[PDB]
Amino acid sequence: MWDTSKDYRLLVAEKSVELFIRTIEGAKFRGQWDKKRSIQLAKEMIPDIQALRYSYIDPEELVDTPQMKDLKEKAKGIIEALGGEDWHHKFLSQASREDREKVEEQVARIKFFLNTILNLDRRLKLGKINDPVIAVDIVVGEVMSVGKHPSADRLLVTNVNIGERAVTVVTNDLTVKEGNRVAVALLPPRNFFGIVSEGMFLGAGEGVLKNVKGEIGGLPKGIPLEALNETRNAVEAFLK
Repeated sequence: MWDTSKDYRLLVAEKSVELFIRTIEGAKFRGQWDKKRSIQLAKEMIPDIQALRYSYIDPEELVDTPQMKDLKEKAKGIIEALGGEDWHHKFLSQASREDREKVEEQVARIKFFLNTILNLDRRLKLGKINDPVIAVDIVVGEVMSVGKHPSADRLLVTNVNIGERAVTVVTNDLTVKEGNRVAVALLPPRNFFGIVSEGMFLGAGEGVLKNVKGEIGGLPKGIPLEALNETRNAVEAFLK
């Protein structure tokens, strides 16, 4: 039997809803987005996820459940509540001053949650594998630009093309460069002193993997197992 109650993919899903609700709560009530509906729809996801967690059904079979269908519908409904497919530019527009940093963090967290829910089925499709590493999406990116962190000595800020999305990624590997092919783990965002980081590069002791195989936005190929450790640790830290 599969212990769905311990499944990292579902635990990350449940925790991402909590993250979303907290994020939205801390967000400004405005007339141009529906804060209450956003929160209500996210709360309605919880019984779906709990039902999956306590089903004890094989993860491949969770994909085609009414609960999974309902979760995706609720995520689409939230996107509409937030202002539609371009909600992420509307939020950021309420920003200008220091408003930018607070809103960038909010937007990053919402993106992490939406993608956690909308692509949960792809992760469950991987089957009877319980590994924190497959509870988040890891995708091939190409580094577009790099620069020293404005206020942290041993930190590098990068912009990475991951296909349908560009992400800012902060790394401690100061040798990452434009044109590097990297694997980005789409972990909960972290705000490095005003620079909001939307994932973490795969790497191990020797630094970031800079010649990752695969198409942009696709699953990385030939990743050394040692390069998964930090990502596992990050997922575990998120869960608590």
